[PDB]
Amino acid sequence: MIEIKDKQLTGLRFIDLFAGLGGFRLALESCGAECVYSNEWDKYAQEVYEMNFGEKPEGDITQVNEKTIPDHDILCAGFPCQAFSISGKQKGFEDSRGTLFFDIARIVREKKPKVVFMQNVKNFASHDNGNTLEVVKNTMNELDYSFHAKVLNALDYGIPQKRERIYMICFRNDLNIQNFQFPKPFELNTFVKDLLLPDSEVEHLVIDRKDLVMTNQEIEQTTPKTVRLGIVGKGGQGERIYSTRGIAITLSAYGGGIFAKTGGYLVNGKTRKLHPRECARVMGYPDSYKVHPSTSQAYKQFGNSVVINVLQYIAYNIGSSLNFKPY
DNA sequence: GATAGCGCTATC
DNA sequence: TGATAGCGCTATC
Ligand SMILES: Nc1ncnc2c1ncn2[C@@H]1O[C@H](CSCC[C@H](N)C(=O)O)[C@@H](O)[C@H]1O
Repeated sequence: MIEIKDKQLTGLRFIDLFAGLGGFRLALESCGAECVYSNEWDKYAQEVYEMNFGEKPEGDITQVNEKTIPDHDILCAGFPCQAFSISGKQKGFEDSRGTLFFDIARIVREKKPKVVFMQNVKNFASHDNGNTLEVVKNTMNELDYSFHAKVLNALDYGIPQKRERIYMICFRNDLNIQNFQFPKPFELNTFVKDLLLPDSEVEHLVIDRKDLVMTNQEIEQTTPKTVRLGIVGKGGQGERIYSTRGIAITLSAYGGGIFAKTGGYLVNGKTRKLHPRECARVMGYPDSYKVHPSTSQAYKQFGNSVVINVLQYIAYNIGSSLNFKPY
């Protein structure tokens, strides 16, 4: 994550829904905001959240009374994506894990925060011909908020990961917020290699399969993209090896394959999957963040989390706009 | 719970 | 296309 001298969000309170690892909390708190409520129903996510914020989030949101939620100025929510990801069945709102957005909508109608900050995967924008993103837009417009939606790629904001995500920013209409903008991309000066751990600490992640077929020459120079060097098995998800010299592929929560959830990488002549800590780095988490003791649970948590750095630039810009009020 | 083979969709 | 990539799916122990 990035350092922030000017706390655009000082004095503002926020709710952390679908909290997971608390990526949103890290982002807003770095901007001066104050978390007043958090919600995450996964037992393991809860322990990590606690292991890092002292509190345990509240359970199943679909059964929490909105009227119970503390007053807040900014609602944060990176809701479920299984029902919309390019990697899933795309059942959308027909999938039980796909209606969570309306739970948010219910919270907003009740608490009417000054801003609504949401996040989800890229395929969300075009899912079902774009009708899902429209329901969200209208639903928010109908709640009387503006709808700023855009897809950003992490690799464009200082993080070496080809993770493309859609960010939806909504300001309550009564506030004439009209200068909001998404962060301008900037050249990438960091790559996978720069965030790796010493060999001695990842020796155990090294894999060596007879079906390892190297199909491409390691690259000399650093590029701001993913470069496939080889493959294992049929080359399906988690069986593709990339160059640490380029940027990392999109971490996942339920992914399988020998290099499950992180993908394979070529380091000093060896093929291995990323270490939980490296995933953290790949996601923008500060090394001072304590990861869950279960490596599998830890990869899953980072897998469906968010890139702190990106969140920061958006949060800082959210503050900027909210703060511009000339006479 | 942890592990890992997969198989289809979206993109240009 | 044809090649690449995806906060995924789910069977098995
Ligand atoms: N009914 C429900 N109540 C609370 N959390 C729920 C939920 N259904 C799904 N979730 C949670 O939705 C989260 C989506 S992933 C969001 C990750 C988060 N922004 C981060 O930075 O870590 C998951 O952690 C999942 O456990």
